[PDB]
Amino acid sequence: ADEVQVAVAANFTAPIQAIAKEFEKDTGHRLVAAYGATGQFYTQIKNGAPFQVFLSADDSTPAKLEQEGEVVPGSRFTYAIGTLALWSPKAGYVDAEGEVLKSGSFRHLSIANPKTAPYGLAATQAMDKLGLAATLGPKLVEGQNISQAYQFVSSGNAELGFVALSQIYKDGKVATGSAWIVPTELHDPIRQDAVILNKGKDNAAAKALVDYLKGAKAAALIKSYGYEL
Ligand SMILES: [N+]
Repeated sequence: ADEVQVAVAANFTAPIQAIAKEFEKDTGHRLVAAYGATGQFYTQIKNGAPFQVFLSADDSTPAKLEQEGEVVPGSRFTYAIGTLALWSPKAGYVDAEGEVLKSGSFRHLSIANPKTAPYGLAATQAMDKLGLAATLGPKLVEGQNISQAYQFVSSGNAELGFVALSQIYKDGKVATGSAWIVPTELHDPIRQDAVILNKGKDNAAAKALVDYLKGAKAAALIKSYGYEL
């Protein structure tokens, strides 16, 4: 039973580690994961990489690799859908329906740059749908990615941030601080897509992993880590 080398967006580290234990216990395939930012794997796969499967934190980068013939054509699918959360490390700062955001009664709001970060785009889409973009604009602090957006609500001076639910979840619930989980109607789906790389075209272990991700056991872990299927 061969191993499968997988490139995993760091957003998805904890779930793939849990999936890997079950995947190996149930199939004998050993899962060898590298973790990093989506763009780091994009540059590597373009330049030549050993992976047979790539789990992106977006859907545009797998699609670009397909357009470039660098991964198996037709292999792209959505393995997880991210969830956007309004979060503070302060207990009880964020009320259950997010009225703290909707009032505008706060000093700074941390977000990711929408041009490059899917969880940043979700935030700006939600603010636009609520009519809050212009009046909250002066309070925004923008980071390059969702990791920076989350860190700033902790080590920087923002009381609120639009973060990935997966950043604040443990064991199926928000682990610390306080959050408002943004309804799906307020933004486009935060699709996280996977592809099989040219190297994995005829690799049974690659196909087994990708289909395992589409199964019921994987779905249950994925939900508990803060995603939708
Ligand atoms: N929706």
